[PDB]
Amino acid sequence: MTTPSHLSDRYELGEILGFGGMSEVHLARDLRDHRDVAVKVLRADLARDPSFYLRFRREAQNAAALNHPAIVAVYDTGEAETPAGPLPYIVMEYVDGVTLRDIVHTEGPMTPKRAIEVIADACQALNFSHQNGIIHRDVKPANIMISATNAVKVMDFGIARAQYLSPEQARGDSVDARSDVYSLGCVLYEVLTGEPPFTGDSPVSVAYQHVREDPIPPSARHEGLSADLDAVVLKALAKNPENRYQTAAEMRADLVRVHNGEPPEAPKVLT
Ligand SMILES: Nc1ncnc2c1ncn2[C@@H]1O[C@H](COP(=O)(O)OP(=O)(O)OP(O)(O)=S)[C@@H](O)[C@H]1O
Repeated sequence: MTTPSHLSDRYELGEILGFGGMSEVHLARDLRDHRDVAVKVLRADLARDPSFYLRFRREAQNAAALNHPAIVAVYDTGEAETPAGPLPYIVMEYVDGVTLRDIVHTEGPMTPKRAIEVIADACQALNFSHQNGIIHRDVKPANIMISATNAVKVMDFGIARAQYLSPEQARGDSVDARSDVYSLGCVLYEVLTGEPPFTGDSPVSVAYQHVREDPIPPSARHEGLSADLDAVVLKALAKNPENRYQTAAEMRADLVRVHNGEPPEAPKVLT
């Protein structure tokens, strides 16, 4: 079962780049604009499943389109008619790079300074989104890439539908910029320690832990991590949104302090 060689007459597919729970991403040439793009398409094997067809249209295809250097731009969406059936797709900015999920998997924890740099840049992407009224809602290692020229790129903003969810998302409360802060804190935790804050035999077990259980401070999970870093990470991961960083920009400012070896403003954490 293949994905067609073309999507409309416009997009000529090249190499496969990646795949996920519901889609496959291909490098493509836009023949109209002479541009290499990434085309995300419903996976060829799941393509006959109505439940996935629906998810793809309602979720993947609804990624918000934002113009920022740290955000993967969304160019186009559509549906190709395939001998098998209608095949939905979304066209976006091509990133020659690797997701943070892959980096952690293949290389282990990032050095602390590199981790701070990467997450500080993610904060800029989130600030821009928030300033433009969009909550990301699904910040996770899989939604952040680093390019071959070391630029951070954040993707797949503003979609509806456990390792990275905020307590409020677990509870069905209001989700806001502070929920994105929390979830980015989880990512930061994971790139520093090599492990996410909470692991469980199920998503309900992980959700429970987000609501109810204190994360182990990063310096307890892994060597070379300071108490200043514990302080920043543990603030982003506060259960009560009022005790977290209130904005992505407030979080970034403490990251930049720690990068420059200045004390963060986050409450001290002792171990
Ligand atoms: N902008 C893009 N440029 C290059 N590669 C990309 C791009 N977007 C996605 N990829 C690659 O394609 C893979 C799959 O994309 P995802 O968005 O994770 O798939 P998905 O099935 O829509 O996601 P979920 O959240 O698993 S359902 C990623 O891990 C990347 O390797």
